[PDB]
Amino acid sequence: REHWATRLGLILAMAGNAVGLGNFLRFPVQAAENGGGAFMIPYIIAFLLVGIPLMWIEWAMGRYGGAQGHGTTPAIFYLLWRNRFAKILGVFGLWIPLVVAIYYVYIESWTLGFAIKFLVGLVPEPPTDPDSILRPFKEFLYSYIGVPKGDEPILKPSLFAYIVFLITMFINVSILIRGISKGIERFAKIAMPTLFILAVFLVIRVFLLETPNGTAADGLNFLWTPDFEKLKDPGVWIAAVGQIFFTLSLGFGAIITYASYVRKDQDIVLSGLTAATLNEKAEVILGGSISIPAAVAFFGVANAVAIAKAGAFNLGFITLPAIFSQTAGGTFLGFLWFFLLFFAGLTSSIAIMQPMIAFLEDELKLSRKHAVLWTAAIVFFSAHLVMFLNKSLDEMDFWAGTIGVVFFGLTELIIFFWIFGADKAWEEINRGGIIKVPRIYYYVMRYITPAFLAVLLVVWAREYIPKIMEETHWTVWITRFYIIGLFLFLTFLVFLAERRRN
Ligand SMILES: C[N+](C)(C)CCOP(=O)(O)O
Ligand SMILES: CC(C)C[C@H](N)C(=O)O
Ligand code: NA
Ligand code: NA
Repeated sequence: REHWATRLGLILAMAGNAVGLGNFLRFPVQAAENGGGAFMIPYIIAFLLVGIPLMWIEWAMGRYGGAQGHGTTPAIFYLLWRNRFAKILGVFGLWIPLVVAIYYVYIESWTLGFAIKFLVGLVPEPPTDPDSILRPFKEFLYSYIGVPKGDEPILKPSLFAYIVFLITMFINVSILIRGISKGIERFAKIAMPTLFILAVFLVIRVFLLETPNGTAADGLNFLWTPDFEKLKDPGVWIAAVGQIFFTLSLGFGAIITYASYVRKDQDIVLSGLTAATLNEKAEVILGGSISIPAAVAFFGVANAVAIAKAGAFNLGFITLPAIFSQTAGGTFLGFLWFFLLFFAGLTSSIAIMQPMIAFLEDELKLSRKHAVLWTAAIVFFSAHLVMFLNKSLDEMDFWAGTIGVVFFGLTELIIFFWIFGADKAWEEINRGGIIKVPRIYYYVMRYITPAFLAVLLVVWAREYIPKIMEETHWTVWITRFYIIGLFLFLTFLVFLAERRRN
């Protein structure tokens, strides 16, 4: 089995897995919609009672399966629990990262195309009216991804966007095809430091933004000022947990797969804690200090919150660049922004394709080259659905990146810490650890976490079950049908692997 070359490389690889579009796009929006500081408390709690324990659990399962030559859940679940249904459940550790990868890589290609156009300097040129400043950039984005005028089911992506998507796929492939140590680790050691530097620079530049309408400092205060009136709002807790899952790459089967390449004897405790911590630093300190403080700086708090509620891509791809365009060297600043986004995105995407690749290698005994090329083929092909179908992206992000990750986190935790046994699991986690997990967490993993997740899922289901059946748009039914198809496909591949074993 292939292994990480150095501990540093491992850390930066995992951190590259975690740190991504979720930090600089999803987070600012989530925190803004949820009332700034009010969102932080639950967030932190969700980080302590969910993110950390599940992170350690996934590292442990990953290394455990890796020792035996298995980096994916279909096999690992079976090692931990002997059942066919364990394999069937294991299918989600493929389906989820694949589905998420499909749209994620596309958004990444967006960040790339924008990076290029802003570098070369082809951008809308604004003239004191907010709508006259934002409108050009809204039209810019809409022309890029081909957004319809009314609400219409069909998207018309520009040729440039498509070509850039091809290029992005090519970069992902060029990285993944060199393997764990050579392809992924090498790139991590560069992309990560680059990312941190760019992020710091942007944070500082943004912090200097002050106008008659407000300041970046106002945004920082808004984000860091506690509000206890929202603590009774379940939605805030749900959003916090969802964000924790998404940003730490939990429930995507990615962490597990990366961990399967960690040598049996190497420490997963301090490495894991370090990766998670790095992610949170990149999220709250970096991600939260860029978009929001700038928006608040120019338009004030209320307007910034309104913009955040407007959409996830509205703050990142429209508002921010429009704000930069009003400053000296704003185009170049926009470029830096989109380049940062692109590197974070890439470092995540490779991580979410790796599970499929690793299944093809381990279970079907395919060579790395073939596994990578076929994974790329599948992702690229499926991506046309997200490209040409309006609202498809949201559907995938919902079923896979929202519900699926929580369900799968609960499932993996239940299999590892309950069925496989709690003491054996604990010992497996602490084994080889440079430092040891605080005893209290044993009780957090076994009782608190699973209960919390179960409650969450119950609430969610309660709310969504009625809504699902009545939904008007056909695009979503097409998407659902297709991803169900993907699930059947993966299940079939698992069947084939199982048969090959015998
Ligand atoms: C009954 N079941 C389908 C849930 C489990 C069967 O697993 P197995 O005994 O065939 O391995
Ligand atoms: C799906 C995951 C790889 C996403 C990543 N953790 C992020 O924060 O963007
Ligand atoms: Na993240
Ligand atoms: Na990343």
